[PDB]
Amino acid sequence: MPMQMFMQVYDEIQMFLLEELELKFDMDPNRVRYLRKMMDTTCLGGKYNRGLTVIDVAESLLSLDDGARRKRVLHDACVCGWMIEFLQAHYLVEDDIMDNSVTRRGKPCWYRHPDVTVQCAINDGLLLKSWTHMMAMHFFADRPFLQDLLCRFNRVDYTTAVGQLYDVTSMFDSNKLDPDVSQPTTTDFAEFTLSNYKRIVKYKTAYYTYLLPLVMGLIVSEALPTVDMGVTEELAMLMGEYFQVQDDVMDCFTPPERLGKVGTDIQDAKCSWLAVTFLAKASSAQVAEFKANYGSGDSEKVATVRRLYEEADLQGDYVAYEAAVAEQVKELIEKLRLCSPGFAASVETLWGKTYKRQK
Amino acid sequence: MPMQMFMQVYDEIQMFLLEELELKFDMDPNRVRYLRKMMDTTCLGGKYNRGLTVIDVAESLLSLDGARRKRVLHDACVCGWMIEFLQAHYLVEDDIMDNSVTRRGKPCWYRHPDVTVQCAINDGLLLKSWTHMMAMHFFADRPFLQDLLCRFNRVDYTTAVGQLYDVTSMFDSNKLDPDVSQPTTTDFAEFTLSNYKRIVKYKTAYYTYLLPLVMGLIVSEALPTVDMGVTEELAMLMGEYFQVQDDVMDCFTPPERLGKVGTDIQDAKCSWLAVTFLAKASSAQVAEFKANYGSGDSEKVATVRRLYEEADLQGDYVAYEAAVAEQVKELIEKLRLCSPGFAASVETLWGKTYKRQK
Ligand SMILES: CCCCOc1ccc[n+](CC(P(=O)(O)O)P(=O)(O)O)c1
Ligand SMILES: CCCCOc1ccc[n+](CC(P(=O)(O)O)P(=O)(O)O)c1
Ligand SMILES: [Mg+2]
Ligand SMILES: [Mg+2]
Ligand SMILES: [Mg+2]
Ligand SMILES: [Mg+2]
Ligand SMILES: [Mg+2]
Ligand SMILES: [Mg+2]
Repeated sequence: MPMQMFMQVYDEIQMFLLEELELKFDMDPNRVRYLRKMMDTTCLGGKYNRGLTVIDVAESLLSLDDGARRKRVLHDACVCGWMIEFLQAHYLVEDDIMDNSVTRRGKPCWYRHPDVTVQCAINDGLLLKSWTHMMAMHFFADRPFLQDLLCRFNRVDYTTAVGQLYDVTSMFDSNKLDPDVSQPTTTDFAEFTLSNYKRIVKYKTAYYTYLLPLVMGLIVSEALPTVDMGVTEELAMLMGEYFQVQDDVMDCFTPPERLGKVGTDIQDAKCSWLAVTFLAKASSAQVAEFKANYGSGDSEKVATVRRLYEEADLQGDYVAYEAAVAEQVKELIEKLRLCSPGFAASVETLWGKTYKRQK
Repeated sequence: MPMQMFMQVYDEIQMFLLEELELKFDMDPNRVRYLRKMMDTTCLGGKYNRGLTVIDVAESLLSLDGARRKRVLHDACVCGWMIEFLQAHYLVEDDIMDNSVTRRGKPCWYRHPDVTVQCAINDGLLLKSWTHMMAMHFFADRPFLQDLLCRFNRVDYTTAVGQLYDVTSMFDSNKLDPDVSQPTTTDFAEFTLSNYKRIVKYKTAYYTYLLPLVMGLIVSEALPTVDMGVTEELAMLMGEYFQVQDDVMDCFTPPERLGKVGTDIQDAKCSWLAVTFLAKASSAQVAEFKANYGSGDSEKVATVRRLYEEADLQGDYVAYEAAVAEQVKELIEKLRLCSPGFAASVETLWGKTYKRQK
């Protein structure tokens, strides 16, 4: 049922976008055809956690009628859902390029498709982002909440690109960060700290993945101030950090077939949860062998890093991590429940889709 | 004068953005420094015609206290920087898409020794996001914010649509299929003036000509006073001519004057020169073009250039330029009737465009 509606609104949105292109942007059938495939490939095939969370929060805050309100709020919630899913699609298109990934959701990355050049793919990503603004303006033209909705969406979007900068520069000595001078990947790994890890993940993931679906659900249902926002943000940040930790762990240990995408973290010398957690507790010997093997495409070097992780009991650390998180989450959810029972339930439901995801 | 204050608002915007990053986004001094340099390198060193136009339109319209003049002109500077940052964003990504080497006498952003191509794509995105951040900050309390951001975003989308038209213009559109690789076009049957005019209207005309005019009008609280049909006609015309000029210069202007290395021939681009040549060429000439276009090879590039010079493209260009100046004049007069001050600012814009040696 939630999926049923969400996919009707996908049709509505696509229809509005591609037709507008044909009618007002002189677009030929072939390019409308290209863009329809692009849109389907890039936006569809995920679990839609972000999109569906907007619907669920809206519905939960509805009680605060001929049903006309319900029709309206839930349809606005579906559109906001797609705004975040299209924002996500944009990020993944560009991120697969930045990360030199090969596949995504069991398909080749968009930029890796035979008839998609890297240059078009960059622009297709840009198109994805612009469609978020185009759909909002079409559907929310007459809504009092439009300006606030767009202000917040835009803030989070900026936040996410700021986090991406943290991610993409995390393997380079920041003191030597300088446009005019080339610099290799870090050799001492001095900045692969848990502190620098939490900052990357808070900004690149937590805001758009957890805070924004919640905020949008609250905006469309006109209930944003009914909620302790300090507690709501604590929750989003924590759940968002945990989600990315899971993403990192899965990159290394989850078989590609379940994962859908091949893991690039070790080869990209990424500042992952695994690397920072290993380096903090490792012996000098272990640090040496890590440094000898990280950040190379070589297959046995990557298999050494995996053994080192297993030998250092990182799966054990993860279990302990997960348990600390779940306890914090539970405590914050009850704090929410006191004056926002409906919302706390939608947050519980979001947690259900996150906690111990086999994904 | 307009230049001095425009640069004063730049420092104000820069200080707001970088300070916000340190205070609210947990940014370290090292990355702030990288971002300051990025912002300077990508946003400064051009002519600022887009930005300066907003100020000039704003000033031309403040009749049709003195704190209002200070506020309207400050608002016009911020809008100017919005379009300049939007442009910076475009040029960062465009240089990557186009495989360009220099821009404004320096390496393109993504060619800087300490800029990875991956970071460059993202820096481009930061550039776009800064347009929104600056508007939200300076115009928070301004009744025109929603309308401003709506038109801004629409022009932004229009431009990315034109970029698609540009980047897919050398591929047979009948065989556009994500699942199947295709080489560049070999018959060039889609290199038409028609197809050319569409690329150019969308990729350049809207953000380069219409957006600065619109923004100047918005901050002047004077948008409904002008004929928008006529204003758009001018913008599209002025915008097409500007791009034609950009195309010609790519091929015939010494890099030193331009600041950049021409990639149009190499990238098999649907340039004004290409479509204009192909439309008038003999079959023998078309053949020579076909064997020489879209290749990095030095001598093939210089074959294409000679083919252009021999086909009197420079006469075609003079004639087109004349026809444009003719259509432009008439539209400005029509605009001058009900909107005298706006027409003047449009005429000043045309002055910065007509026969530019840029
Ligand atoms: C312009 C902002 C782009 C933000 O991109 C992101 C943010 C968060 C997550 N991802 C995709 C992740 P994925 O590639 O799916 O493993 P990762 O590259 O972070 O591991 C991409
Ligand atoms: C996402 C939209 C990107 C638009 O990029 C553009 C649009 C218009 C002009 N330019 C730069 C031009 P330039 O590279 O300066 O000669 P060109 O690449 O069109 O020849 C770049
Ligand atoms: Mg990735
Ligand atoms: Mg990434
Ligand atoms: Mg990952
Ligand atoms: Mg270019
Ligand atoms: Mg280009
Ligand atoms: Mg050019």
